[PDB]
Amino acid sequence: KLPGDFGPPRGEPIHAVLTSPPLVPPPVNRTYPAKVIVELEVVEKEMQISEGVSYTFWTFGGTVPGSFIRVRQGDTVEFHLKNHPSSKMPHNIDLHGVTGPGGGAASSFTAPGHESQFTFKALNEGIYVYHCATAPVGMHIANGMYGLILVEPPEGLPKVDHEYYVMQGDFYTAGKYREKGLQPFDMEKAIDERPSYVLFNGAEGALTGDKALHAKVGETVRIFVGNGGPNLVSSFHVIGAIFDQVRYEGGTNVQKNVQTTLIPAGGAAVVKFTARVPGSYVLVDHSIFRAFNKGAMAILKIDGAENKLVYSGKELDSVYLGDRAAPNMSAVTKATQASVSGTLTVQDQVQAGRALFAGTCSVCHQGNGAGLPGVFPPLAKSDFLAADPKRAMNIVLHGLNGKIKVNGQEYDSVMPPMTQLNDDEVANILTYVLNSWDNPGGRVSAEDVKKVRAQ
Amino acid sequence: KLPGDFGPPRGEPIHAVLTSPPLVPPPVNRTYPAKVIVELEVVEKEMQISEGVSYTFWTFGGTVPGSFIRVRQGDTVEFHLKNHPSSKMPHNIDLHGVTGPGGGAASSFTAPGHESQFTFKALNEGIYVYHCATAPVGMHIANGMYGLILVEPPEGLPKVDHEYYVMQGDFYTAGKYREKGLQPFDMEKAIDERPSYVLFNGAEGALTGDKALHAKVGETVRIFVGNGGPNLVSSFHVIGAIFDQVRYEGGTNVQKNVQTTLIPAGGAAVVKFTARVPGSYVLVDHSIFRAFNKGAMAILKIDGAENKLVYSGKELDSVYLGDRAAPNMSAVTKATQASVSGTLTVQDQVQAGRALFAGTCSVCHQGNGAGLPGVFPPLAKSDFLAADPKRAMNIVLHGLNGKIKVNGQEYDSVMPPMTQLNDDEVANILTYVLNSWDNPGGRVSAEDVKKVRAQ
Amino acid sequence: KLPGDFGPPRGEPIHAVLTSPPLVPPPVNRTYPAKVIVELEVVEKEMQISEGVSYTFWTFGGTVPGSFIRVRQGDTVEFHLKNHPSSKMPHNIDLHGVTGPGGGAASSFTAPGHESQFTFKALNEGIYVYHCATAPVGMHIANGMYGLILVEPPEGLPKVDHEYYVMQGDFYTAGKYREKGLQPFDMEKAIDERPSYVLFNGAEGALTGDKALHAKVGETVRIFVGNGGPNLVSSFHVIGAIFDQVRYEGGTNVQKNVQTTLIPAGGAAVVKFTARVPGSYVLVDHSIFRAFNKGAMAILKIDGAENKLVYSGKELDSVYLGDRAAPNMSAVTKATQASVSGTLTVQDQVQAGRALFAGTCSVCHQGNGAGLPGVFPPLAKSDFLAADPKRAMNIVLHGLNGKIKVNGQEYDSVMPPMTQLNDDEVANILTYVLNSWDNPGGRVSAEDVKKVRAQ
Ligand code: HEC
Ligand code: HEC
Ligand code: HEC
Ligand SMILES: [Cu+2]
Ligand SMILES: [Cu+2]
Ligand SMILES: [Cu+2]
Ligand SMILES: [Cu+2]
Ligand SMILES: [Cu+2]
Ligand SMILES: [Cu+2]
Repeated sequence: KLPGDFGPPRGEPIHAVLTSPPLVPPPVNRTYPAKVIVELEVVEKEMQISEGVSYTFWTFGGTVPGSFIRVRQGDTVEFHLKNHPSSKMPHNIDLHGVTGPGGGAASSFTAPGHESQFTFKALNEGIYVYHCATAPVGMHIANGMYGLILVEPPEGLPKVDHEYYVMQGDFYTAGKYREKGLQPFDMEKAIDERPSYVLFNGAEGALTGDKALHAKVGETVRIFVGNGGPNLVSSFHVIGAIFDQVRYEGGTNVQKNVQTTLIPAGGAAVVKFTARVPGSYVLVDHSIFRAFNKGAMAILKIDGAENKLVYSGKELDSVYLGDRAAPNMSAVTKATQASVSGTLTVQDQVQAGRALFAGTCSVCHQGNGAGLPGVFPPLAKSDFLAADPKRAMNIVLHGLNGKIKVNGQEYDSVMPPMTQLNDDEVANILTYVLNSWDNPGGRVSAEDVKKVRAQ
Repeated sequence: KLPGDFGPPRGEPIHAVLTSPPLVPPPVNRTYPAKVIVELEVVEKEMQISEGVSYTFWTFGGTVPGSFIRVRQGDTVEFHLKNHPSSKMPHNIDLHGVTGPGGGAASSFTAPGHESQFTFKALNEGIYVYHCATAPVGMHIANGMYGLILVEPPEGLPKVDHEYYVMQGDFYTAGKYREKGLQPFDMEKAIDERPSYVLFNGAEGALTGDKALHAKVGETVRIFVGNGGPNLVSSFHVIGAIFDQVRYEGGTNVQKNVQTTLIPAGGAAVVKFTARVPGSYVLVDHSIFRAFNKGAMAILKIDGAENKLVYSGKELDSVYLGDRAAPNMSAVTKATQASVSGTLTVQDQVQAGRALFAGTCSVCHQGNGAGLPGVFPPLAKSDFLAADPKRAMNIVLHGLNGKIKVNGQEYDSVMPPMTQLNDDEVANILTYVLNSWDNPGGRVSAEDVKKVRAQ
Repeated sequence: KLPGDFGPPRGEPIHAVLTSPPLVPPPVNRTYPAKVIVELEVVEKEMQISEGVSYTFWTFGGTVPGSFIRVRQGDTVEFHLKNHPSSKMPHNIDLHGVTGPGGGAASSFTAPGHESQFTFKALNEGIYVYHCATAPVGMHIANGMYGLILVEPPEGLPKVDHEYYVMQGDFYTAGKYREKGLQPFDMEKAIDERPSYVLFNGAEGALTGDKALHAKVGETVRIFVGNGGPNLVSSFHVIGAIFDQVRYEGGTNVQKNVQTTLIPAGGAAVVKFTARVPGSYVLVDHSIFRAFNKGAMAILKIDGAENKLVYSGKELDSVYLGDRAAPNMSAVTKATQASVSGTLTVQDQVQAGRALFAGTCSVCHQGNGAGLPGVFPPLAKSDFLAADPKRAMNIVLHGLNGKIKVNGQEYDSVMPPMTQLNDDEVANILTYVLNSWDNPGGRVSAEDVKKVRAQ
């Protein structure tokens, strides 16, 4: 008498409601086992992985992660996979939580333009990763082919104010982080488990600024958190808060009151958060260079009244979140498109630089370029800058140390090199600086920086 | 009054029954503390890490992982380590679960041709890794020097139908994955934690195809799962099933109903599985490139009657498991030996290619080379191939995209590059294709591919 | 009615007692919520990361990890951060366990020579990592900016005989492991998560030999264990013992009786150990190349009476712990300083080599250089060595195999290459060998080895 033994399906078959991230379908709200028909379509498509950076994703339902599936333990699921005729590759599916070889893989093999089906009973309650299972499996997963299926316990999950859907992935581009253009998959980097981006929901900034998740003080938030991998294990953490509960897959064990929790590659967890004070709460992989150098940050923004007895501090700003504190970086997308078309203006560069200056430069030189006299020199009306604007390229790329004088004040400090900035980025930041705070104007081009880097 | 306080040893000393993977000794089936004499011998020996790839392993008892040791909490263990006189290195042992400095290491130091002993009381119930503890410790572990010791609780573990022994390891060869010949240990790759192979039980295919583990529908299977490392943490997972229970070392905590669980480097767990429906269940490290590009897959094959109410799908096939869906790849071993002896025939190559074509090429071009008209072009009687057979080398190594015509049908798709295939592999796959499905015949050599790669 | 609801602060404000690793402040020993004033100062400073290897650390309170903070759940904490005027960078703080955006980060932003404050209520009991939150966050963390804050439950933790403070970190130097001199931060290695050192408490040997932690047989030891990262997840393990209990952050779950446990990047745990038999117990990251090739080993030394019924073996020695079995390696620091000043004598080299020979060479050739006739050849009065002393450089760097004769005995074995040793190390070890056991004398210089490596 297997687990999930709740009887044959009753009533009429139900068409599963699938939702796109970061949203989840309604709770099933039923007390009997059903036949649930799931229809999921694979689409291969270019999308923006970062501003001005395109990638050819392979997707379940048009999104990364793929559509969220929600059924009840004991349901019989008739699973239809369609492969869009525009696809170049064959695809299939392995759903964790399926009891059967391959989790569906052999019977769901689907060539472009075709459809397949298989039927399984959902014996196991829990939150589960599903992903493509087509050789080379790692390429298909790295291209975005993963999502979550929730198999509810028979009584349903406890009611909460909000449910969200967040899934980490590691991505492997031929180009470096934030190198612009259409970036191919990089098999070498993937085999070595050296990702160029580590992301929530398939893109840089997918869940930051104006795309943050929302709740209010006093409300409960449940997040279904997946780790599609392919390779990385997430040190999954919420900055400035705690999880009331963390439950992995369909495990009997529930951990309560933790802030940092390890999600295996291919793993999934349900976490619960209670909003206590207003502000922005950051979901990160706390393997910190992923969070702050490769894109692995998401925001849950809580609105409501401050409570100074609990926290007197200010909201998250660019000192910590860097260039993602702002609503968006659309100016970088505009500038990159303008360079492609050969139509790049000084103002395109100024606006792109403005977005990129936040955190990256403002932490020391300030948002207004004033610096701090004798500690951090000014960029606003800087004589040192105006004397030799082109030297700024070497300063950004290779740093500056030693005694210098700026606006009649001596400095003897260290600006670290910032060699990871791409040529266009250095060009744009510097064009912004040159055209702000009554500086001389002019501009630096991507090709100017390339030549200096090449020295 | 220390834990495991069950009295002085009683009766006569017992000689421990040690077993080679994937098998385990009988349950001790006793109710009193004994003196248990363990005799374990270190042997350094070349073995096949993959087809036609040899490696000089250092082993406890002739195998990787080493012999399984099984005692009862409260036993006094008199541990004898012998180092075979053919050994070049000194060796010793640290058993997790030992209470004492080094877990035995200082007193078990054993030069080639010598023997050592130390005595310890097994105070701690649990499943524990043991490994060599001889500087450079990481080299000794990376060479295969690890195994499991089970310290039973006093009542014994619950009875199950089968017990098996599976242990993950990361391996570091100078050559790339599947590069043939005797491969040295690569210290650089090891320090960087960049393994070339990630394996269960010391070899590719050690537990796949005809070497799978077995059980029947309705039966319980306990697996003692170790992670010898040296470096990697396993996202340990069973495809298409769930673990009833996962228990780490001798921990009081037992997790129930999970599919994916993180095993630390040097860690060990006891997992329980109940067979529900027939087919092949894959144990993997779900850091996916390990599982599908570096060897980290093992099979538990369940025989019995299908249950279409639980799973209507087909058994695991080469679309998912690739070239390990088949019983074995002995043809690759034969072809590699033939190249060594200068006796390599066309048929040796054809049979080696046949083994390697499964998954790697058949996912798109099909097992019969028919492809799918207008979506994947045919390899069977392909005019495009016959027009310029040597171009096939560039197609496999560097991919093909753009408009082409094959057997009177237009294609406009993408075949990704497969540059990770070694020269012999490309040669053999192509010789198989050229000599199948009424294609022109002939052959490609490893040296032909080398020259094209070198372009 | 939030967690930690124990009332407004009562009594007078308390000035927090902060302690430097590996020590912890006294238990708060109180039954009422207080206002606790914390004053923590950031200092940037060069320290020795290894013998003769300097690094510019950025520190909370002058140490890595930073000062330990100890408060009670329900306390109101008024947190003052001062940035020393000698600092070149701005700094701030995110304390895990804070309920509020950034964990303090925006309001604690502090330029060199300035001070900031924010107030928070400690609602969440547990052990928590705190770290700098200043862009580039990963650089600041990698430079040493992390520590632990304990928020006690209201009843206090159970009494133990000793409390200690241990925190892992991964470090990224431009130079290789044990390459001497002032080593810059290496951003490339950090982004790739390829550390050169992995350390407890900010240095090689910080907690080994004469800097070990101590307890006696029968005593309980609690260790507050942090993982500052920035990037690595620790397979945290105690060699030759077991943890009675492991509790992560403020989690409700407590695991009992485990030896190996995974600590997320940014995570923290409280572990408990009961001393049973005397000797040295090694805390390691069991991703083994970290422990034995990158510095990740710490010692808890237990004094008291042997108990041969539990463990008959000898204390940890250089076969396992290598060059850290000894009290210290101060001779290496002396020799490195002498080379800097151009004052390096033969004896400076001999004493430095002596320290480095332990484990690295003695495992095979023995502490007395006698070797083992016919198995490992002698270094003591070695004719083979004396015939061509300079050949020894190639033997250490590239290994030796094949038939050789030494002191009238034939050998046919393998000495692996040791290419990871730095030029000064090879020079010093060889100068030690040449000047010991009635060998001919003379010396090898760092520049001699460089030239041979360069071949
Ligand atoms: C703190 C860590 C800094 C960050 C981040 C950035 N800069 Fe910087 N900068 C900093 C210091 C301490 C100095 C003086 C170095 C010395 O030798 O004492 C500088 C210097 C400059 C200059 C030249 C001086 C001037 O015109 O004020 C320029 C043009 C400059 N810095 C620009 C710049 C930009 C564009 C940055 C972001 C990309 C940036 N700096 C980051 C400290 C810090
Ligand atoms: C799908 C992902 C494929 C896999 C895996 C392999 N091949 Fe392929 N191949 C595929 C496509 C879509 C195409 C057409 C590309 C285009 O420009 O439209 C091809 C082409 C070939 C050819 C040439 C055409 C022909 O003779 O049919 C050859 C000889 C070929 N492919 C061989 C080949 C081999 C040996 C493979 C395994 C090693 C292999 N292909 C993998 C799709 C896919
Ligand atoms: C065991 C793993 C060894 C370690 C660690 C080191 N040495 Fe070694 N050494 C070893 C062997 C088996 C041999 C003989 C190799 C053969 O071809 O049979 C050697 C040889 C030498 C020699 C030359 C012979 C002699 O003078 O005895 C020298 C000078 C030597 N080894 C030095 C040396 C040093 C300095 C080491 C530490 C840095 C060292 N060896 C490590 C085995 C092993
Ligand atoms: Cu796919
Ligand atoms: Cu999976
Ligand atoms: Cu060994
Ligand atoms: Cu160990
Ligand atoms: Cu800082
Ligand atoms: Cu943090």
